[PDB]
Amino acid sequence: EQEDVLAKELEDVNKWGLHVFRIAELSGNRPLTVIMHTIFQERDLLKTFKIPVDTLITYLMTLEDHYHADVAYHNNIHAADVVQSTHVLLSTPALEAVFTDLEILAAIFASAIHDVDHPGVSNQFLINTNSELALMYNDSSVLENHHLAVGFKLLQEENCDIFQNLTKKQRQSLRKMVIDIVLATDMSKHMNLLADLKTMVETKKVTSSGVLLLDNYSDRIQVLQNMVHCADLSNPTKPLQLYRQWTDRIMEEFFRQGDRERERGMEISPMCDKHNASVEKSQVGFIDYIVHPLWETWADLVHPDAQDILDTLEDNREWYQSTI
Amino acid sequence: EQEDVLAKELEDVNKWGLHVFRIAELSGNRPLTVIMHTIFQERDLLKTFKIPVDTLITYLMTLEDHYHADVAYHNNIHAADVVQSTHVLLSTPALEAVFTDLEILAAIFASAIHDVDHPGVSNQFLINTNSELALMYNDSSVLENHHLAVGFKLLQEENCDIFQNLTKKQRQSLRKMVIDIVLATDMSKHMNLLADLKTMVETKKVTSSGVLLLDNYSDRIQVLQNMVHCADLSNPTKPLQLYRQWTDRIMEEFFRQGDRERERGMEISPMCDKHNASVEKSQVGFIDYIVHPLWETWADLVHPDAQDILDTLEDNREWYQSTI
Ligand SMILES: CCOc1cc(/C=C2/C(=O)Oc3cc(O)ccc32)ccc1OC
Ligand SMILES: CCOc1cc(/C=C2\C(=O)Oc3cc(O)ccc32)ccc1OC
Ligand SMILES: [Mg+2]
Ligand SMILES: [Mg+2]
Ligand SMILES: [Zn+2]
Ligand SMILES: [Zn+2]
Repeated sequence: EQEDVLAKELEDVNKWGLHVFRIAELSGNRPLTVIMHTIFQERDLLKTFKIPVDTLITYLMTLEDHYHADVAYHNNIHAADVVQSTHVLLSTPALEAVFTDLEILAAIFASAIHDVDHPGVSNQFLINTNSELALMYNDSSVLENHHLAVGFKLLQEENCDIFQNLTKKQRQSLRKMVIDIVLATDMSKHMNLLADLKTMVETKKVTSSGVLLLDNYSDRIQVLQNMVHCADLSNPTKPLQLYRQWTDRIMEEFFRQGDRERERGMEISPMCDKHNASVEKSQVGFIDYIVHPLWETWADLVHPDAQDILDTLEDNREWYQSTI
Repeated sequence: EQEDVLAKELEDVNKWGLHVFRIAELSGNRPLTVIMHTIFQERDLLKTFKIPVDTLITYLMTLEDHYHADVAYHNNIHAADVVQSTHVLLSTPALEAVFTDLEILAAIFASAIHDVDHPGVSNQFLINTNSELALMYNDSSVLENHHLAVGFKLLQEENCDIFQNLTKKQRQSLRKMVIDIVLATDMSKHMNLLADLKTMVETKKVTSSGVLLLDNYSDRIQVLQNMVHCADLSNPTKPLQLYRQWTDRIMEEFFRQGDRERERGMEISPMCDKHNASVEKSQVGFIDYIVHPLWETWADLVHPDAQDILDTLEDNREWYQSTI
């Protein structure tokens, strides 16, 4: 029974290193729909926010349909992966729960739409090719603004408004939080985001029970920004067999961008030249300069709830280094 | 001939208080085209940037077409007025030889497109009514992002690329400057923009020729941002018979938005209720809390160049107050 094996894999929905590619395979290329549906049922969110299950499934299906099947990395599997990853980091003891049912709905919904309709090329490529997207969004977080616009737009399709029974004030607060979160997935925001995460760790305050003490929205949205950002950058922290599949996919997507750049005689973007790549050195550099500094700071913030995640990252870094 | 009178009126293009409304009538409702053309000729700009005169006229007419002839204030007359005001502010003695031809071109071009395709309603209205515009731009500088997208997009129409002979670095630099400037016209940026301008005035450096010293992009763009912002908020600084017609038009536009709001059961925005608005009191508050703090700070930046403009503003403030 297909549906039995799928049901069994989804029993790991609360675990880092959730088996996501087989869930993709077993669900008929519907990992975003089935993982979101599971997390919503797991979190009682359909009953809390009076979401008709058919409206939930209708939207998730349409949303998943607007992820490109022919994009190697930024597709529905990556969205499902970021959703489930955010789902875990929300339930860390040092934060669980400290985010209301609305900001939890925000981080999850934002994770689900955060790359929707991704064309498989970078903001810089879109800027350099005088794309309609870069023309629309004035070269600023072009992809991320588009992801938001599509993710919200699809709510207006027939029987897709999963927020229909939220109050108008809940809809507004949720909308702002989702926008704030998704716009923060733009990698050009990473350094300022991490600096602000570091500042917060230095002035950190917690319960004796352990729960982190955040008072104002400015700090709570910033933890949710860095959380989804961490989930977006969580591939090198997953078990190696998952990590290596993500590396294959992102390198395939980079390489095809470099193919489009070479056809047009454009400068080939970093890591995008399949005739001049070092996949392994790139992963080590990626970990050393982006992923580990971010996850070391996040681990401090939720100390010690992220130790196993951080441990896996450092094991994977050591392994990739050893392939050089 | 009607063109003899138009040409005579266009001899005032370097003067504060040019009668832009007469020029609007005398030009067959083409104040933006004729004023931009006059200014480009006055500043040597078609020669400096190899702009074909037919390309300039064609783009200007297409750009002017995309201002709404049905909107009382945010129409082509306002665009021409802001162009011409920015043109005058660029020529202030404290700024001679400061800005490059490309920066001057960026500021004037930004002024020309800065409100194109304005629907006559506020950002908050577009947000609150779930407009397609607010959906596209995620509730952030909705109008101002749209003005930019339309203004740049129209350069791609037939024989409309007035920048066709700029170098690649010139267009890239101009595009970024235009974006930075138009985004700064969003009133939600005003307080931070003004706070930055205050700081610049307090720490101001001049050259040995008494001219403002602008060391870097951040300071140069911020002066151009506030300059165009001042031109955008320059109505109360104009001779009273010009100011008063601007007040008639903005109140008309506000009231027509308030009608749309009062229909939908929405809370009518401040100053949009024709059955409960004080035109005179709103002008005094507008000057006291927005326009005068801005123009007094701009006057300090270029002191004493702008004393007559500041004097007129204070006289007009006096006059509106006297009618209460
Ligand atoms: C070596 C890169 O590896 C990955 C990058 C990414 C993503 C990136 C992206 O979208 O934009 C970047 C810009 C950068 O400077 C660095 C990384 C990224 C994901 C998985 C990877 O490996 C599994
Ligand atoms: C009492 C207000 O009077 C005026 C306002 C305005 C302008 C603006 C306004 O009310 O909101 C804005 C938001 C923006 O982003 C840019 C400009 C404006 C112009 C003339 C007036 O009177 C002659
Ligand atoms: Mg993304
Ligand atoms: Mg405007
Ligand atoms: Zn992503
Ligand atoms: Zn304006």
